[PDB]
Amino acid sequence: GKASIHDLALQKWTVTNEYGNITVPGKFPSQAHLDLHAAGVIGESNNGLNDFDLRWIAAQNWTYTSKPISGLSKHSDIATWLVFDGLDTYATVKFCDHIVGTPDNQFRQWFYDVSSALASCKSDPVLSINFGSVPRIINAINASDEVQHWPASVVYPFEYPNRQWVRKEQNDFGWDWGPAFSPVGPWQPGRIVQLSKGGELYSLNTDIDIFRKGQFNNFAPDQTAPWVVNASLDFLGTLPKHASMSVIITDASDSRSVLYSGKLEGVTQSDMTVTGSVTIDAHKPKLWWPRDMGNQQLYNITVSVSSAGSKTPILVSQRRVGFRTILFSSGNITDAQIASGITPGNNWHFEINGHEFYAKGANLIPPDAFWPRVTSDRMNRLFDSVESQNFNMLRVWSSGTYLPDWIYDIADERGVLLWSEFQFSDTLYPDSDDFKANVVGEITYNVRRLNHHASLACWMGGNEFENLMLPIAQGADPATYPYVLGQYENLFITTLFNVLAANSHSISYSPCSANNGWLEIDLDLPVPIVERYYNTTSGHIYGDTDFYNYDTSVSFDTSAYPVGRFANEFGFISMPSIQTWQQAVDPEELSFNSTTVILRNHHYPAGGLTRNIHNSTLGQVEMTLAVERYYPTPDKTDPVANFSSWCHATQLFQADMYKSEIQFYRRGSGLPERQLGSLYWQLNDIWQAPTWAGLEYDGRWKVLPYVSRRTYEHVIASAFWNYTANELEIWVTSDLWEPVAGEVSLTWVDLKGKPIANNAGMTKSTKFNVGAINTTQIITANIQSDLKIPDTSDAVLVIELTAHGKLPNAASSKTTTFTHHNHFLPVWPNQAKVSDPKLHLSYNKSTKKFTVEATAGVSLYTWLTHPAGVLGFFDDNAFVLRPGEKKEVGFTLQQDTTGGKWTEQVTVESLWDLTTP
Ligand SMILES: *[C@@H]1O[C@H](CO)[C@@H](O[C@@H]2O[C@H](CO)[C@@H](O[C@@H]3O[C@H](CO[C@H]4O[C@H](CO[C@H]5O[C@H](CO)[C@@H](O)[C@H](O)[C@@H]5O[C@H]5O[C@H](CO)[C@@H](O)[C@H](O)[C@@H]5O)[C@@H](O)[C@H](O[C@H]5O[C@H](CO)[C@@H](O)[C@H](O)[C@@H]5O[C@H]5O[C@H](CO)[C@@H](O)[C@H](O)[C@@H]5O)[C@@H]4O)[C@@H](O)[C@H](O[C@@H]4O[C@H](CO)[C@@H](O)[C@H](O)[C@@H]4O[C@H]4O[C@H](CO)[C@@H](O)[C@H](O)[C@@H]4O[C@H]4O[C@H](CO)[C@@H](O)[C@H](O)[C@@H]4O)[C@@H]3O)[C@H](O)[C@H]2NC(C)=O)[C@H](O)[C@H]1NC(C)=O
Ligand SMILES: *[C@@H]1O[C@H](CO)[C@@H](O[C@@H]2O[C@H](CO)[C@@H](O[C@H]3O[C@H](CO[C@H]4O[C@H](CO[C@H]5O[C@H](CO)[C@@H](O)[C@H](O)[C@@H]5O[C@H]5O[C@H](CO)[C@@H](O)[C@H](O)[C@@H]5O)[C@@H](O)[C@H](O)[C@@H]4O)[C@@H](O)[C@H](O[C@H]4O[C@H](CO)[C@@H](O)[C@H](O)[C@@H]4O[C@H]4O[C@H](CO)[C@@H](O)[C@H](O)[C@@H]4O)[C@@H]3O)[C@H](O)[C@H]2NC(C)=O)[C@H](O)[C@H]1NC(C)=O
Ligand SMILES: *[C@@H]1O[C@H](CO)[C@@H](O[C@@H]2O[C@H](CO)[C@@H](O[C@H]3O[C@H](CO)[C@@H](O)[C@H](O)[C@@H]3O)[C@H](O)[C@H]2NC(C)=O)[C@H](O)[C@H]1NC(C)=O
Ligand SMILES: *[C@@H]1O[C@H](CO)[C@@H](O[C@@H]2O[C@H](CO)[C@@H](O)[C@H](O)[C@H]2NC(C)=O)[C@H](O)[C@H]1NC(C)=O
Ligand SMILES: *[C@@H]1O[C@H](CO)[C@@H](O)[C@H](O)[C@H]1NC(C)=O
Ligand SMILES: *[C@@H]1O[C@H](CO)[C@@H](O)[C@H](O)[C@H]1NC(C)=O
Ligand SMILES: *[C@@H]1O[C@H](CO)[C@@H](O)[C@H](O)[C@H]1NC(C)=O
Ligand SMILES: *[C@@H]1O[C@H](CO)[C@@H](O)[C@H](O)[C@H]1NC(C)=O
Ligand SMILES: *[C@@H]1O[C@H](CO)[C@@H](O)[C@H](O)[C@H]1NC(C)=O
Ligand code: NA
Ligand code: NA
Repeated sequence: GKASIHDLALQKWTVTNEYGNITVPGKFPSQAHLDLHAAGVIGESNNGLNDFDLRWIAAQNWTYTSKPISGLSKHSDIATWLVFDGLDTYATVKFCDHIVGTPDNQFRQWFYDVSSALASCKSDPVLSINFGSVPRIINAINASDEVQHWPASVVYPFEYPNRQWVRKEQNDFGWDWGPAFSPVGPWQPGRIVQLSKGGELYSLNTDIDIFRKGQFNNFAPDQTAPWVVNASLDFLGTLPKHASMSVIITDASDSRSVLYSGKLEGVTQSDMTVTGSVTIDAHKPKLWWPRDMGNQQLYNITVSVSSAGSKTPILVSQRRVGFRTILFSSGNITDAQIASGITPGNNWHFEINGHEFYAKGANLIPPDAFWPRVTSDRMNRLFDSVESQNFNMLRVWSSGTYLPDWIYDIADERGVLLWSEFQFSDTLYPDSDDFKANVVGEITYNVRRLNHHASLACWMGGNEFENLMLPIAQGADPATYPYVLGQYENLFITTLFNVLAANSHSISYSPCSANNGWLEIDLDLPVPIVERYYNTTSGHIYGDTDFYNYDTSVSFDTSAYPVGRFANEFGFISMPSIQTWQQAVDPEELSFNSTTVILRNHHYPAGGLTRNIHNSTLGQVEMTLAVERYYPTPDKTDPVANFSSWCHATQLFQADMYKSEIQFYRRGSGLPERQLGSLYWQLNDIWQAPTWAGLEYDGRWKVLPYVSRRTYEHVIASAFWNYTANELEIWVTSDLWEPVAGEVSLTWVDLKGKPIANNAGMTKSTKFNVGAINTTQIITANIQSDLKIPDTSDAVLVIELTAHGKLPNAASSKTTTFTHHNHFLPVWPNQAKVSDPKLHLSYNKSTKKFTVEATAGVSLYTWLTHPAGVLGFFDDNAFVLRPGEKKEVGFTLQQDTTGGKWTEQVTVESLWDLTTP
C-alpha cells in the first residue's frame, strides 16, 4: 500500500496570458517572466529599462495548464491530493475544470483533496493554476472603505503600492536595491499524492526540536542537562490510534556510527500530526559549532511511525540535524556584567553552546528577482565568498522570503549561522482576523519546516519597526498610534511568539530586527514579551545599531558612529564593475550619469510608478561627492575607461568606509558597550545596479569583500585617525576565546619605498597581549607633536601583525599563526603624492599563483581584475605593495568558460592609474 507520487515537474505545462493572445511552453517550478523569456517573447528581465518596460506582465493573470495527467488510479478507494510547496501568490487551482482551492500566500504549503473532481472526470484530468495580477488584487483590497488605512508616510511605496495587503515577497514590488517585477507562478516544488486505505502515509512537514532539558526561548540553557529530541510529523491522511514512534540517529558522515536507536515516549496524535520525544545523555552527542569555532557535526535522524498491528512503518521522515544551543540575548545587562565594567541597559548578542562570540558577516538579500532560477551552484558560490570573507553569520533579511531547505542545508554543512526573519518589512501591517489567520499558517509552516536546521540562529518578527516605522506612525498620526502599536504587539508578540514557543524551545525571538530589548518574557502575560521601547535611562546602552549617514564629511569620523551592542546594518552605495554593467546595459549607456544607469539606481526609490530621475540622481550625487572628497577623480580620454575608473573609485570609498566602521565596532568588544557583532549592509546584488552590495549579481567581488575579509580576521591591527586632533591610535582586536600574544611591525616609508628617518619617531615593532574577545591599544601618537614625518603627502605606515593562538575547540596541540596586513596614510587618498609604481604581473601555471611586483615605488590599492568568462575571487586584493616585495596572489576558480585563457586577461592597477589619461 505504498503512496503513488507524481512530481509536477515531470508533467507538460503551457503558460497563457489573460487575453488569450500569448501562449508559451511552461516549467514547474517556474514564474511567467522566466517562461516568457525562455520562449523569446521577452528579453532578459534584468536588462536595460525592463523594470518599466515589462510592467504589462505583472498587470495581468498568467495560467499554468498541464496536459491531461495519465497514471492516476480511478479507484474510489484512493485519496488523491494536490500538494504545493509554494505558489506565488493569489491563485485559482482547477482539477478537471473544478475549482478546488484559492491560495493567497507565497510562504505556505497548500494541499487539496481532489478525489471527487477525479471521479467526475470524463477523461484524463487537467490541472490548471491561474495566477492573478498581484498589483490589481491589492489595489482592489485597499480601495474598500471597509479595510484599514494608514498615513501616506507609513505605507509609502518603493514602486507598487499596497504591498502590506499581500503575503508575497515584499521586494517583488521594488526596493532601493532592486526591481519591481511582481512575478507569478509555481515558485516551489509540487506533487500529486495518491494514498490507499490502510496503506502508507505522506509526509507534509517535519519539525525536529533538539534542545537541552528545561530550555526556553530567549533564556540561557543549562549546558550540563541532557538533550531532548522532539519529533513532530505533519502528514496526509489517516493514522490509526495507539501509534508508535521510533528513531535512528546516525552520524551524517558515517552511517555505521549510531548515536541513538530506540522508541519515542509521550506520543501524541491528531487528524494530521504525530509527535514524540527521546531524551539522550548530555555526554553522548558531538556538538555542532559555527565555522572557525569547531566542527560542524551533523546527524541524520529518521523518524518511523508504526501502527498497532503493523509490521512495517506507515510514515517515515528524515532530516539532518545538529546538537547545539544558540541563544539570542536581549534581556537586561546583569549586575554581574555591570560589575565587570559593562555599561547597563540591555544585551544584543549571540551565544553558541553557552559561549559568547563576536558575530561577523552581512545581510543576505534575495540573489534574483525570480527564485526558481536560483541554483545550487549559484548559492554554493555565494557561500564560498561568505566563508572567504571570514563570516560566521548572515542575517536573512525580510522581505525577502523564507529560504528553502536546500539553502539552510548549505549553511548547516559550512557552519554559517542564519539570523532569520518573518516576511514583514519597512511598513505597518493589517491585523484583521483573516490576515492574522493567513499569517499564522505561514508562521506555523515555516517555523516547523526550518526548526531542524543547525544554522538557524534566531527568528525576528520583521524589519525596521520599533526603530523606524513605529516612530513614523506616532508622528504621522498621534491619535491612531496606540491602536497601531497594539496591533504590532498583537501580531508580532502575542500571536507570533506563541506560534514560535509552541513549535520550538531552542530558537530565541525578537518582535523586530532592531529594538531596545525586553523587560519581561512570560507566556502568562497578555503580551508575552514586554518590550522596553523608549523606557530608557541616560547613559545606558540598548539594542543593535542600524546606521546610515550619507554626509560624506563625517564618513571617517568615529564620533559620528553609533555606540551599541551589535551592528546589524550599516553601509553606503557603490557602482558595480563595468563587466557587470555590460551584462545588462547597452554600450552607449556605459557612462556614470546615463539615463539607463540613473534609472537603475533605486537609492532613492521612485515612491510610485514614475520614472523618477530626481530621486535616483540623489544616490548618484552621494557617490560623486564621496569620490570627490577623498579619492583621485578620473578623467580618462576613453569614455569606457572613464566610466570603469569612476565605478572603481566609488568602490574604494565604500570599502574604506566599512573598514572604518567594522574596526570601530570590533574594538567596542573591549569597551564598556561590549559590542559583539558586525553585519554590514549588504552582502549581495539582486541585479546589475549601484547598491550597498559587496558581491555583484553574478558573484563578482567589489573592493569591499577584500577589505572586509581582512577586517574580519581573527586578530587585527587597526589604525584610528582623529584627523581634527591629528592623533593616531593603533589597537589590536581579537575574537578568539583565549588570550593571545603577538607582535606588530610598524614601517614608515615614503611613496617611493625609501624609509622615513628614525621610522618617523615611531617604534619599528611592538609586542601585544590581548584578552579573549577583547582589544588593546598598542600605539598612541600625534602626527605633528610626537612624530617626525617630513611630508605627510609622501608617507605611508605599513602595519603587519603576527600572533599565535588556537581557534575555539581545536583538538590540535599545534597553535595557529594569525597574520594581518593593514596600512595608515596620514593624508586622504586624493592627497597622497603617488607616482607610477611600475607594476609587473605574471601567472605561474604550476603554482596557480599570480606574482605582483611594484618596481618603481609604493603601490596603494593594488587591484587585480579577473575578466568576464571566469567566476571566483583572489586570495587578496586592494593591498599596499612596497618596491621589490614579490606578492603571490592565488585565485579560487569556481567556473571557467575561457579554457584557462582567463589568466592572460587578468589586469593589475593601483591608486596611480585613476589619474592617468
Ligand atoms: C514537541 O513539539 C510539539 C510541537 O511540535 C509540542 O506541542 C505543542 O505544544 C504547545 C504548547 O502546549 C501547543 O501550543 C498551544 O496551541 C494552542 C492551539 O492548539 C491547537 O492548534 C495546534 C496547531 O494546529 C495546527 O498545526 C498542527 C501542526 O502542524 C496541526 O496538527 C493542526 O492540524 C493545525 O494545522 C492547521 O493550522 C495550521 C495553522 O495553525 C496550518 O499551518 C496547517 O496547514 C493546518 O491548516 C494543535 O497542535 C493543537 O492540536 C493540539 O491540541 C489538540 C486538542 O486541542 C490535540 O488533539 C493535539 O494532539 C494537540 O495537542 C497537543 O497540545 C496540547 C496543547 O494545546 C496538549 O495539551 C496535548 O497534550 C498535545 O501535546 C490544537 O488543535 C493554543 O491555543 C495554545 O494557547 C496558548 O497557550 C500558551 C501556553 O501554552 C499561552 O502563552 C497563550 O497565551 C495561549 O493560551 C491562552 O489561551 C488558552 C485558551 O485558548 C487559555 O487556556 C490560556 O489560559 C491562555 O489564556 C489566558 O491568558 C491570556 C493571556 O496570556 C488571557 O488573555 C486569557 O484571557 C486567559 O486568561 C498554545 O499555543 C501546540 O499546539 C502543540 N503543538 C502540537 C503539534 O502538538 C510538544 O509539547 C513538544 N514536546 C516536548 C516534550 O517538548
Ligand atoms: C485572475 O486570477 C485571480 C486569482 O486566481 C482570479 O480571482 C479568483 O477567482 C476565483 C474564481 O473566481 C475565486 O475563487 C473563489 O470565488 C468565489 C468567491 O467570490 C467572492 O470572493 C472573491 C475574492 O474576494 C477576495 O478578493 C478580492 C480581491 O480580488 C477582495 O476584494 C475581497 O475583499 C476578498 O479578499 C479577502 O479574501 C482573500 C481570500 O479569499 C484574502 O486574500 C484577502 O486578504 C481578503 O481577506 C471576489 O473576487 C468575488 O467578487 C466574490 O466576492 C467562490 O465562490 C469560489 O468558490 C468555489 O471554490 C471553492 C474552492 O476554492 C469551493 O469550496 C466552492 O464550493 C466553489 O466551488 C464551486 O464553484 C466553482 C465555480 O465558481 C466550480 O468550478 C466548482 O466545481 C464548485 O462547484 C472560489 O473560492 C477567487 O476568490 C479569486 N481570487 C481573488 C484573490 O480574487 C481571477 O478570476 C483571475 N482573472 C481572470 C481574468 O482570469
Ligand atoms: C552625475 O549627476 C549629477 C548631475 O546633476 C552631478 O551632481 C553634481 O555634482 C556636483 C559635484 O561634482 C555638485 O556640485 C556641488 O556639490 C556640492 C553640493 O553642495 C558642493 O560642496 C560642491 O562644491 C559643488 O558646488 C552638484 O551639486 C551636483 N548636482 C546636483 C543636482 O546635486 C554629478 O557630479 C554627476 N556625476 C558624475 C561623476 O559625472
Ligand atoms: C570623466 O568623467 C568625469 C565625471 O563624469 C567628467 O567630468 C565632468 O566633465 C564635464 C565636462 O563638460 C564637467 O562639466 C563636469 O563638471 C565634470 N564632472 C565632474 C564630476 O568632474 C570628465 O569630463 C570625463 N572625462 C572625459 C570623458 O574626458
Ligand atoms: C492582447 O490583447 C490585448 C487586448 O485584449 C492587447 O491590449 C494586447 O496588446 C494584446 N497583446 C498581444 C501580444 O497581442
Ligand atoms: C487606498 O484607498 C484609499 C481609499 O479608497 C485611497 O484614497 C488611496 O488612494 C488608495 N491607495 C492606493 C495607493 O491606491
Ligand atoms: C544524511 O541525510 C542527508 C539529507 O538530509 C543526505 O544527503 C546524506 O546522504 C545522508 N547521509 C547518510 C550517511 O545517511
Ligand atoms: C521620491 O519621489 C517622491 C515623488 O516625487 C518625493 O515626494 C519624495 O520626496 C522622493 N524621495 C526623496 C528621498 O527625495
Ligand atoms: C578586556 O581586557 C581588560 C584588560 O585589558 C579587562 O580589564 C576587561 O575585563 C576585559 N573585558 C572582557 C569583556 O573580557
Ligand atoms: Na546608571
Ligand atoms: Na533595510
